[PDB]
Amino acid sequence: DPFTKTSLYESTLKNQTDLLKVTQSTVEDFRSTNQSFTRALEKDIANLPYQSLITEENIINNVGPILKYYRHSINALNVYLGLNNGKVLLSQKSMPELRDDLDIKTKDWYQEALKTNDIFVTPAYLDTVLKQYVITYSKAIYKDGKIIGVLGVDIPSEDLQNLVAKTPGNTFLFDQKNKIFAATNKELLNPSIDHSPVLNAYKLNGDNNFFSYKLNNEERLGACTKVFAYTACITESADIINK
Ligand SMILES: CCC[C@@H](C)[C@H](N)C(=O)O
Ligand SMILES: [Cl-]
Ligand SMILES: [Cl-]
Ligand code: NA
Ligand code: NA
Repeated sequence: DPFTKTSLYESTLKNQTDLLKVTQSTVEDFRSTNQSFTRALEKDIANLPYQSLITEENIINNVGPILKYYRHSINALNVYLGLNNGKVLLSQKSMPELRDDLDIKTKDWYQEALKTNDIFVTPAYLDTVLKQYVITYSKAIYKDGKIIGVLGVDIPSEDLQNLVAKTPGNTFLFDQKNKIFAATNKELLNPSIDHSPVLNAYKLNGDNNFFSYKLNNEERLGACTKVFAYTACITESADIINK
């Protein structure tokens, strides 16, 4: 009876929408926690007197400890300050030392921090030295208008993937390239799975707009929404409305 099917459809829409929100929140809160951390670090570095910031030895001795304590406080992989001479002061998981081999002026985290007055957030990428996938938060630090260097903080992208996977619902994230990035059902991360149906249904319907689509000639229901450069989706079987 249409009345019954409408009731089930309105219920499941609300539910699935709510769960999609949870996944959206997860991504937002991950980012903002890392941003706040980075901002606080910026502030403590810029607070130092110039004298502590204007020689490399002073950077080592005065900024290094700050990098280290901050790194430990959140269990970041790397926390670092890149200088215009190409050297980096690096605090890494497993005192901080100056490194001259990290080709920083070719790195987006460095370049892009100098082109915005905000924190820059990279797509996930393979960390040069630790060979883990990371998301980097970078920020050009200025003390009274004078550039000191570019701060970077590397957080394992697995941390976000794990958070998303724990969420209720069959929710998942695509990265900026529409490749699968995280999922509650680990099987979805098969790079051979085609997601065209879901992605085409999202493109037709827009953010947070519930839709029908087919899998193996069965009916499924879902929704997606943009969250920063990610696309977050939920889908379920339409058996809840049909049977
Ligand atoms: C070993 C620190 C690497 C940092 C500077 C950064 N993750 C990069 O790959 O450029
Ligand atoms: Cl993020
Ligand atoms: Cl952002
Ligand atoms: Na958080
Ligand atoms: Na991305």
